[PDB]
Amino acid sequence: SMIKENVYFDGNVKSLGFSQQDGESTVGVMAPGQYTFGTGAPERMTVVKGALTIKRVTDADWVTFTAGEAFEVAGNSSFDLQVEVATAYLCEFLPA
Amino acid sequence: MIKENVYFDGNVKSLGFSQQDGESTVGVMAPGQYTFGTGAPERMTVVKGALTIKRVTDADWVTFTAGEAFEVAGNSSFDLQVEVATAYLCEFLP
Repeated sequence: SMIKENVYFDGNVKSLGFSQQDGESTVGVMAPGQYTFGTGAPERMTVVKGALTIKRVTDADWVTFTAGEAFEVAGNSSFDLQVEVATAYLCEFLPA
Repeated sequence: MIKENVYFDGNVKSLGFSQQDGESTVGVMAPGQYTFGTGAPERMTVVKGALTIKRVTDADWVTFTAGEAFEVAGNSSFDLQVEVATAYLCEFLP
């Protein structure tokens, strides 16, 4: 209700959605593995602990984002992630 | 791999995960006021939002905003006031 749990990829990605006055954000964990996700709205992912190695439509090569780094994903798109250690992240909509 | 825990009638939820340095958690606290106990000392980092806390050593409530971190003594307890839903990272100290 207040905090929405989502489970993806047979339990290898889990997230908690929460709302502030400007709307919803999510914090989640990805277990080691390789995943694909689609986007609706563009979004900003911040690595909280661990690292995400990603390939978006604009990336000629895979790019590793470590803790404290943030990347954006285009709207209505998709991207791949490689996870070598269980990694926590924050996911937000872009400012309007 | 990823252990979900739920507390306080759904007002606190956490996801526990292990790296080579051991276990860490990320979680969310919905607006409200909570008391938590500790075993090992803990380091809590505010990911988004803010936590206003009172530990045994705090004469007054202390507010930590996004990016800021605080430590809680081992084998202790502390109170939190949450005014907006707040995400946090919780780690062991050593």
